[PDB]
This record gives sequence, structure tokens and C-alpha cells, in this order.
Amino acid sequence: MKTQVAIIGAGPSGLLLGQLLHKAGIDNVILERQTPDYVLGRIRAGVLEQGMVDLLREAGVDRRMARDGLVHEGVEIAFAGQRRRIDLKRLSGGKTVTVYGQTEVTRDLMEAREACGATTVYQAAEVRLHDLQGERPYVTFERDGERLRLDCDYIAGCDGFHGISRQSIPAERLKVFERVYPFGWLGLLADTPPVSHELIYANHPRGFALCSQRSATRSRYYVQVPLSEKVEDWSDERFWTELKARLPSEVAEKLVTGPSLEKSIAPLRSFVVEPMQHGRLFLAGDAAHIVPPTGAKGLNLAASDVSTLYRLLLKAYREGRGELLERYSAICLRRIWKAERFSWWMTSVLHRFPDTDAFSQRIQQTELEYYLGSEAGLATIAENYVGLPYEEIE
Amino acid sequence: MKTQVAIIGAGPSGLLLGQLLHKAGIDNVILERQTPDYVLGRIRAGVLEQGMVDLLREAGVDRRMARDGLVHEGVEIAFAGQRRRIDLKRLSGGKTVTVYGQTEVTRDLMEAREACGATTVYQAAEVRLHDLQGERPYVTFERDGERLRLDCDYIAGCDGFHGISRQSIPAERLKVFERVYPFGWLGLLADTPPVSHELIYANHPRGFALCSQRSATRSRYYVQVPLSEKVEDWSDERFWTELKARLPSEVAEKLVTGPSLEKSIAPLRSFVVEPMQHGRLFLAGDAAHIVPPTGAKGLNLAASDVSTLYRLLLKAYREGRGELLERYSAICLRRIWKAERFSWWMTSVLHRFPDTDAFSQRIQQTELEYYLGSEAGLATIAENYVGLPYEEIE
Ligand SMILES: Cc1cc2nc3c(=O)[nH]c(=O)nc-3n(C[C@H](O)[C@H](O)[C@H](O)COP(=O)(O)OP(=O)(O)OC[C@H]3O[C@@H](n4cnc5c(N)ncnc54)[C@H](O)[C@@H]3O)c2cc1C
Ligand SMILES: Cc1cc2nc3c(=O)[nH]c(=O)nc-3n(C[C@H](O)[C@H](O)[C@H](O)COP(=O)(O)OP(=O)(O)OC[C@H]3O[C@@H](n4cnc5c(N)ncnc54)[C@H](O)[C@@H]3O)c2cc1C
Ligand SMILES: O=C(O)c1ccc(O)cc1O
Ligand SMILES: O=C(O)c1ccc(O)cc1O
Repeated sequence: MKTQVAIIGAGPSGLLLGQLLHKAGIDNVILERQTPDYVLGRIRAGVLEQGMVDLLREAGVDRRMARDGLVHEGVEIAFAGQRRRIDLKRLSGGKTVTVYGQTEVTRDLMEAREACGATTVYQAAEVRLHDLQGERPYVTFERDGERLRLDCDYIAGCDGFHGISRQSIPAERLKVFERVYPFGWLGLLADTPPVSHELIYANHPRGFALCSQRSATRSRYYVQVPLSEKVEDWSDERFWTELKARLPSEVAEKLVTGPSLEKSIAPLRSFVVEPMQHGRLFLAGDAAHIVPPTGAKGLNLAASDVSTLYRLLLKAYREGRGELLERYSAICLRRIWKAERFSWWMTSVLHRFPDTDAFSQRIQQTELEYYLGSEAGLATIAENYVGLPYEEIE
Repeated sequence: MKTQVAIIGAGPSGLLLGQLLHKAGIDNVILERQTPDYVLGRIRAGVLEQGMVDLLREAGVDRRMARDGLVHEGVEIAFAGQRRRIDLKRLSGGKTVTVYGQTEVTRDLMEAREACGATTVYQAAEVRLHDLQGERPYVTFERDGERLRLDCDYIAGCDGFHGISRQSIPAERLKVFERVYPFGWLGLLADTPPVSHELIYANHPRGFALCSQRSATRSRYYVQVPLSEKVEDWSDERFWTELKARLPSEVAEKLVTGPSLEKSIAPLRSFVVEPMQHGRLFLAGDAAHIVPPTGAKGLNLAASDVSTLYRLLLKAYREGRGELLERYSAICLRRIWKAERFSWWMTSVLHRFPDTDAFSQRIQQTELEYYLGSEAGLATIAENYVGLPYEEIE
């Protein structure tokens, strides 16, 4: 079996890269461990930066998003009784963010890939990577007991945090940066009207709470929860009572609750590897870095990594400028570190940490008061929230 | 002995409050433990916000400052080889800061107080405060062996961090917030031309360094130093070699060194007490809060506390609105907490901390890169650096 670009993983990263490449005439094959049904069962993210919205349009997979996605011009932050709205549009110079679920984006891409007939192998077991520094790297995998080999020019590791691609680079070539937080988020998807037209991040003494949405009739809520909690200890009833306790009264009063469609606990973490490539292997998305979901940068960093990789592969194939691929990491990392700093900052001011002394609590409260009450403070949040500009390469 | 306002301490706070009050017709007596010579030997701070510059003018003690002080429109931050200038004037909407030493301000006030004949008792030993909640509080002290009593209406505790006034409030009425940093600043005063027309804060891998000044022929430099260091372990020669090692080469190359006039180590700390008053006693300056010197807010918070206390005492005496004095703490604390947050922030991004893991070092470097390269980021530093607006009271 032979292709130009082998893509490990059929999540947002792999599918988006694959569609962009296909549309440009660059053959690519995607290998996925799971079934399409399993991939479609993941709920996850719901906020898209303008940059990712444009990338989807460029990949020609935006009809459903332009119809069902909700454009948001502001977000609210609630702390100490008050609610402060950050006008993203005004403060960022006119940029907005789009709420359209990660599940929906994935379904749209899977649908577009099937229609075009590009190759996708689901249930590709025991995927292994070889000859990464050769002129001809290859991938071996198993489809129903028999071991097959796939030859290619390049390999894009879009296999997420637990993927095989990052594990295939000699550990000595990689520098890891990581921070584990002492809490996770318990999320709940409900077929109920959202409590607000815009998102609400809430810093409350009992912990963080977030009111989000997927459409006019589907809501998504999250509450900060200790690492020790098991999802089976949280009945729907317990969740609503707790969400309500963390929100301002005028918001909790008008909350329409209902049974959960999905409920899960995701732990918070920061992780970056440098470089993000080795020979003919390039990491993209969760395979290369993780951010706590507080700034909604996860799916968005995957998109920029992909936008950068795709434009560099295009130069390599169409223009014969294969040497530009050496710049991938440098380019991606500048954006990744700023998104990591923003996500770290949002996380530290909105959540309640266990070992907190009095001085730090007061500093946390003051950060909010300063950033939310100063025009310059609001602009730092806003420009970071809509997404800093993608670099153009060279 | 009888007066209207008893003032404990003849540092910047007490003298400024005393001059303002005297000029308005409100009698006040200042009690100081040390001699005038001892007070004048302290070097300390050198940066004044516009607010403090206006307060000095209002107190009529600005002739020398208007002549010898240097107005600065920007400051530089050096990190990772580069130097970035923050245009304070442009970014703050036209505000600047004035470099005029704390020693000079103190000398100017002491001179003005002597000329007007207001009462100042130096070497007032064993000062004690009594009947703080009565209608008539009083102060007792010792002048050459004999114990004297001073009756008054109000007492202003302007006695610094180790003063007796904060110690005189029942510990149970006070809430303390404090953070001790694992380093101090080794400062050096030299009769040499400063290396730059503007200040330079430097984040270097060996530690923080700061290039400041007092005039066109007098310089002040500081280097971050461990808590374990003794000043006698730092010869002038050792200091210059170390300063030079922490600065960018084009700056170190042109540094004019020379023997020290003064050299001392000051440890870094944050401290706030709430409330800042008890009965007829009001705390002002270092007696109520401490900030690390990184943001130069120490002497500046003393000035705002004083400006607030003076305007409230004026209302009380001239207008009979004695009830407004209950608002002192609330008003002062809003400004103190924002200055504390700023000083904490400056401190954490410019200094090298001992227990730092890789992720944090990268986050520290990114904070600098973001704040120094974004117009909104630069504006947060600038507005905070020139000094947030004084509240007008009511
Ligand atoms: C559990 C979890 C919860 C999240 N929750 C949120 C959230 O609530 N909000 C938010 O803002 N962000 C959240 N995120 C982040 C956001 O969803 C991710 O950044 C985004 O999914 C990244 O996309 P990706 O394509 O890089 O990886 P993924 O979506 O993880 O997809 C990678 C794919 O590779 C496949 N794969 C793995 N190993 C192999 C292999 N060995 N061979 C072949 N295929 C393989 C996997 O099956 C998977 O399909 C969450 C992420 C995770 C892991
Ligand atoms: C050692 C030190 C170094 C500093 N270095 C810097 C620096 O390098 N840069 C910078 O930006 N800021 C620095 N600061 C901070 C800045 O100088 C202070 O915030 C400023 O001096 C506060 O003024 P104040 O009037 O409140 O107190 P102070 O200047 O401390 O004066 C209070 C006065 O009260 C007197 N007193 C004390 N106890 C009694 C008593 N029991 N009875 C009567 N009188 C008493 C003291 O003798 C003293 O004269 C420094 C402060 C200190 C303590
Ligand atoms: O899923 C969401 O809708 C959501 C929204 C904002 C964010 O920060 C993280 C999230 O998971
Ligand atoms: O003394 C100074 O000149 C000086 C300047 C700036 C600052 O942050 C702290 C300082 O002590």
C-alpha cells in the first residue's frame, strides 16, 4: 500500500488535515484505532476561534456550521456576586468566536471524507512507525489479524495524547513541560434550553462552574470537581443542585434542568513537547500538547498546527520547497506557548485551589477585579479569547 | 501637652501628613524615635507617581523637586537578550513618573516643617498609645528620662513596619495577609553617571538586576540576592562584576563603575492588614502594608493613604463630618490591593525563583513575551506603573 501523507488518527486534527490535503491534490491515508461510532460518541469542546472557522470553510466543510453554529460576541465572568460581560467584538477589534460542537465538526469532516472517497482505515490495530529518518518512512498495522504495510513520504501524528506517534520519537530528542492541576471538570450535556445567550464562567467559593451550550435546545455545564471523584457518585440531581449553588441567584432561578445525555469527568493538565517533529514525522494537536479547557484552546491549537502543517506540505509538494518543513515546530510553538499561558491564567483565576493561603485568595480576587474593570485588562482577555493571529509562514 | 492630631513617626508618611494638616490649619505634633540624622541616612525609594508629585506641590514642598527631579516617559525591560521599552506616556494617556529620591523628599519636608515651626519631638522614647476608643485618646513617651503625656483627638500611625501603632490594635480585630519571598535586593548607591537615561529592569538567568538613578551624576543599582547573603560578603568589586554579568552586553560595556556611597540588602515581602484603623487610630504607609520594591509602590501607597487621611480629617475638622472617617480603610484598601497585585506580578516575572520547574520557567518567559509585545499588554503595565487614579472620597 502506498500514499503521500500517512495520517495517524481520525479525530478533528487528522480529518481536517486530510481534507485540506485531499482538496489540494495531495494523497493521504488516515489510520484510526477505533470505529467511526466510537469517535462520534466523544462530546468534548464547543468553542471555535475565527481562525478555525475559516479553516473549515477552506476545507469546504462549513455548510452545516454556517447554519447551526452560534456566533458569540461576548462571554460573562461571575465572581463575588457580580457578573461582568467582556465584549469580545468591541475589545478585539471585531473578532468573535463560534459555538459549534466538536462532535458536529467531526461528523461534518467524516461525511466530507467519505463523499470524496479518500482512504480511511478504521480499526487499524497495533499501528507502528518505522524509518522515520529515512527517505521512505512506513507504517505497519493490523486489519483483522493480517499485518499490512503502508509506504509514504511523511507521517502526521494526529493520534492524541495517548497516541503512538509521540512515543515513537527517541525520548532523548524531546523536552517535556507539564503541570498537573489538583482538580477535574465534571461535564453534563442536557437536551434543555441554555440558561444564557452567552457563556458564563463562574468563580464561586465552592469551586468553578461554567454554563455553556450547543444549540438553542441543548446545554453543556461543568463544575470543578476533586481528582478523587467518580462519575457514578454524581446523579443528575446532585449535579443540578451543585451547579445552582455555584451560580448567581438570578441565573440559578431561571435554569431549566433535565436528565443528562452524557456525563463525564475530564482532568485538567498542561503539556508541551519541544520539538514537535522528528525526521519525517510531525505531531499535531493533542499528540504534541494539552491545555486545561478553561480557555477553550485545545481544539483550536489542533486547528492551527494543522493549518501550519498543511501549508508547509503544500509548499513541499507543489513547489519542491521541502526544506521549509524544518520550520514547523518553531512556528507552531510560538502560538502554543501563548495559548498555554492564557489557559494557565484563566485556570488560575477561575478555580479554587486546595492549599490556598489568605494572601493568594485576595490576589485571585484582585486579578479579577483589575482585569475585568480596566479597558486594557479586558482587551488582554478578549484578544486572547478570540484567538491570537495565525502566523503566515516563511 | 495637647494637640489635634498626634502623628507617630517622621518618615515620608508622617511628615507629609503633618505638612498638609499644618497648612490647612489643623494642629499636629509628630513623635519620632530616632534623630533627624538617622532618618536622613536612609536611601530607599526613588520613583514618584504623578499623584505623589501633586501631593508635594499641594503641601508646598516642591521647589527642589521641580528643579532636580527627572521626569521619565518610559522604562525598559530586558529579558533573553532583548530590550523592550514601554512608553509610559503614550500608553497611559500622557502620565509619567518622577525620579527624585526618598531621602530628598524627606529632607524637603523636614526643612519645610522646621520653617513653619510645627512641633516635632525627636528621640521620643517608648511611645505608647492609650484610650484609642475613648473620646480623648492620648500618647505617652519619654524625652530624656521623664515621662510626658500628649492629649489629642486622633492619632495617625505613620511609624512603619516595626512601629508601635499596629501593635496597639487588639490582634483579634486585625486580619493579616502576607507573603515572604525567598530573596532580597542588594542595593548600591554610587556617585557615577547612570548607564541609561531611563530605568532598566532585567530578568537574567543569574537573577534580577535593576539600573536606576538619582540624578545625572548619581546612580542606584540592585541585584537579586539569596536570603542567606550578608552585605559584608559583597565588595564593590564583586557587585559590579555581578551587575555586569546580568545586563545585556551593549549596556554592561558602557557602565561607569565606582566606589559605593551606600550598600544594603532589603528583603522582599507583601503584607496587608484589614482594617487599617481602630477607634481614633489610623494606620498609614508601611505601618499598614508592605510591597516588594519591584513596582516602586511602597512610598507611593504611603502618599495615597496620607492624601486620603488628610482629606477625611479636613472634612471632620472644617465641616464637622467626623463620620466620614469610618470610610478610611475601605477607600485605602481598594488601591492597596491593586498596587499589591501589580507588585506581585512584576516580582514574579522579573525574578528567578529557586524551586522552579521547567513549565513555570517557560510560562515566565511567555508572560514577558506576551505583555511586552501586545498593545493591550503594554497598557496594563503602563497604567499600573504610572499609578492608578486616586479615589475622590464620599
Ligand atoms: C477526554 C478529553 C476531554 C476533553 N474535554 C474537553 C472539553 O470539555 N472542552 C474543551 O474545550 N476541550 C476538551 N478537550 C480537548 C479537545 O477535545 C482536544 O484538544 C481535541 O479533541 C484534539 O484533537 P486531536 O485530533 O488532536 O485528538 P483526538 O480528538 O484525541 O483524536 C485523536 C485520535 O487518534 C486516535 N488514536 C489514538 N491512538 C491511536 C493509534 N495508536 N493508532 C491509530 N489511531 C489512534 C484516537 O482514537 C482518536 O480518534 C478534551 C480532550 C480529551 C482527551
Ligand atoms: C529597609 C527598607 C528598605 C526599602 N527599600 C526600598 C527600596 O529600595 N525601594 C523602594 O521602592 N522602596 C523601598 N522601601 C519602601 C519605602 O521606602 C517605604 O514604603 C517608605 O519608607 C514608607 O514610609 P513610611 O513613612 O510609611 O515609613 P518609614 O519610612 O519606615 O518611616 C516610619 C518612621 O517611624 C519611626 N518609628 C518607628 N517606630 C517608632 C516608634 N515606636 N515611635 C516613634 N517613631 C517610630 C521610624 O524611626 C521611622 O522614622 C524600603 C523600606 C524599608 C523598611
Ligand atoms: O464545551 C464547552 O462548550 C466549553 C465551553 C468553553 C470552554 O472554555 C470549555 C468548554 O468545554
Ligand atoms: O531606588 C530606585 O531607584 C528604585 C527604582 C525602581 C524600583 O522599582 C525600585 C527602586 O528602589
